[PDB]
Amino acid sequence: TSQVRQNYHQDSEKAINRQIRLELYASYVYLSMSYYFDRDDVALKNFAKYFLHQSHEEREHAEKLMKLQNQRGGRIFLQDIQKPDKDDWESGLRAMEKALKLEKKVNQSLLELHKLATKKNDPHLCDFIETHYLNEQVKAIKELGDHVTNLRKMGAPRSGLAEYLFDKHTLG
Amino acid sequence: TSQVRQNYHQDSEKAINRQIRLELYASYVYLSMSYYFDRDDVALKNFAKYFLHQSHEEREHAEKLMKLQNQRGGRIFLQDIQKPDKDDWESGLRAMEKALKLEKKVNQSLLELHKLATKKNDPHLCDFIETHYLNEQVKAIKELGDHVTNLRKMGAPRSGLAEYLFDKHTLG
Amino acid sequence: TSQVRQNYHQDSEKAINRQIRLELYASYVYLSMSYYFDRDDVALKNFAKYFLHQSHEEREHAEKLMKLQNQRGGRIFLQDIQKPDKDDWESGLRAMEKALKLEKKVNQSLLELHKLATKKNDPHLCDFIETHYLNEQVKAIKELGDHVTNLRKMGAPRSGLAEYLFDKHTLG
Amino acid sequence: TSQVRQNYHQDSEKAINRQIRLELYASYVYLSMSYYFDRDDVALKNFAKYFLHQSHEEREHAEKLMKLQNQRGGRIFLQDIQKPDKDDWESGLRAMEKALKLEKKVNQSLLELHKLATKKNDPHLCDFIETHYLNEQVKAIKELGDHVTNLRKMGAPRSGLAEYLFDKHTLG
Ligand SMILES: [Fe+3]
Ligand SMILES: [Fe+3]
Ligand SMILES: [Fe+3]
Ligand SMILES: [Fe+3]
Repeated sequence: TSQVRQNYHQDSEKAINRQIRLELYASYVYLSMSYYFDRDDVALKNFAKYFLHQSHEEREHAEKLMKLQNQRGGRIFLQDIQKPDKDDWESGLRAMEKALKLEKKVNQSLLELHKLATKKNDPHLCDFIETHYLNEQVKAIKELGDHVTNLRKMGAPRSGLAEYLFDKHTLG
Repeated sequence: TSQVRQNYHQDSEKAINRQIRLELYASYVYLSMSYYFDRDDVALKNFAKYFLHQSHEEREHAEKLMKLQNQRGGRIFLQDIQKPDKDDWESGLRAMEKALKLEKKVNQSLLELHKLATKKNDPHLCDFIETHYLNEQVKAIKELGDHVTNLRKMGAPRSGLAEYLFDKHTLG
Repeated sequence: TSQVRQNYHQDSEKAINRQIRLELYASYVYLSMSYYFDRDDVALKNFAKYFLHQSHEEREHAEKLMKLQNQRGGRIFLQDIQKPDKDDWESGLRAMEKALKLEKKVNQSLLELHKLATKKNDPHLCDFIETHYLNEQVKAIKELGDHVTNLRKMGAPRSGLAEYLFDKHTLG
Repeated sequence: TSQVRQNYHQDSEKAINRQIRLELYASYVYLSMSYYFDRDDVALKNFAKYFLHQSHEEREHAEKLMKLQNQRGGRIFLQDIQKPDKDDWESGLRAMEKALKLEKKVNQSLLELHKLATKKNDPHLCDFIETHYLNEQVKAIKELGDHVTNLRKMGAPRSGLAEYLFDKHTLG
């Protein structure tokens, strides 16, 4: 047992390791999406910039969980980071829809992790998830839904003019 | 009954007065530790300054609980502050080990207080403990673990050179 | 065929996708190394910061290859990022030795990629590798050699004092 | 023989004079495109500015080769600069397509020049072409590809708004 460990359940420790993997997976998906928009046959520089920003943010989400693991005296165990489900993300609209799906899946995992922290009477871990992750997820999901709504209303993905103008005026 | 009092259990009010006592006791332990390092036959000026800083922090912890008691309309009952376990703290490593033990003791008390607040459905007191106390304890405990590890690996307490160089390069 | 594609061999396009994977793997190795030094029972804060900096650098190496692939009109295919060889990196000296081995592995891959670019008479890809990668690897390898030498000469890994003082005076 | 001449093949010297002529030709094509967009019946001022910038850039490309010829002790022979293929470039999209074709033609000449310098074991001339020309061409080709993709996806040339909005939001 780590000299620092106190009120830290082994189940919570294993769950935090799985959350670190999910955050690194989310970073990877956003990295894939970013460079799709950098393609010469897609060429939406602000979609590329937006998703690269998201990719770097997911890496910081992972690093903060790795810090928490060591803070509580847990031990980090890393697994392969799986490739994203798509190589070609089709359109700005379809990428935003897939990003919204991703953020809701990450959110579901955080809520399962909170339920487990609640069941193991770990208020420090409850506070950590609430303070640093749950509202970040709500804001992310709201923002992506807003993006999806505007792109659909403007006539995306059939209107290449819609994706062009959204890229300039919302993401730029 | 105080005109402000709302959703505040007698048991929670009592538990806060016990916490105030423990925070003052912790302030007193770190004060004794500080001036042990100020002895001409110990003479580790940065260990002394480290533990005096910790002493002042514990007094601020006590004051914020006293403020909380009056915010909630509870009544402060102060008790004798027990003298520390040791007069002579033996070494840098032994003082850091006792500080780690002290911080886990205070953390255990905060976790029992949070369990009580949760049982009495006092979300304001739960938030207060989580926001102001629980991550402060985790950080304190991780830092003291880090310090114990480094001193042990350097060859303390048998190396007077180890504690000298740790005083200069880590606490300095 | 991409409208931009000119003098870019399928074999070079494939080799760039393998290089992107290796750069991401190297980022993942250095991330695991970083948080090993962040453990309460290792507690070498400058080793931790050193390896996290190296992790962020490898991610930037990957991104510039992804940009290159799209510049040349190749298509990015991402793969699973393999977990690092070790969960526990044992010591400062052992992590630096593994980092030196990692950097020579990445360097070997870049030299094989340059051999391919030379065979396919791709001067743009040759220049890209030489300008952005090959002297970065030589400098990384010389620096890690220097660090291994100093730690060995100081008495690591058996001196906890050696790794402590190297953390303070070289990585600090 | 020039007192400065060293490792400079007569074939290389002649190829440099041919490259000077092509760079001057490129400057002329861009000048022609620029003032097409300045017409009262075309009136796309940011298309006009973009192509004039490209014209001045190509003049710089020609002057750096003329400096190189003299640095190596070769002798400049200038020839008639051929008029561009068109007086009327028809549209923003069609001008960007012809510009993409031009940059690929200039890039091919530079790759043939590099092949000759390689065959003549002229590393100074290889480095000159790689450092100053090859990545400039890759960047120019990627940019024009991106521009062509955007104008196409916006609905150029059937869409009335597309060229107008691209001139404002991309080239402005
Ligand atoms: Fe995240
Ligand atoms: Fe306290
Ligand atoms: Fe690298
Ligand atoms: Fe040119």
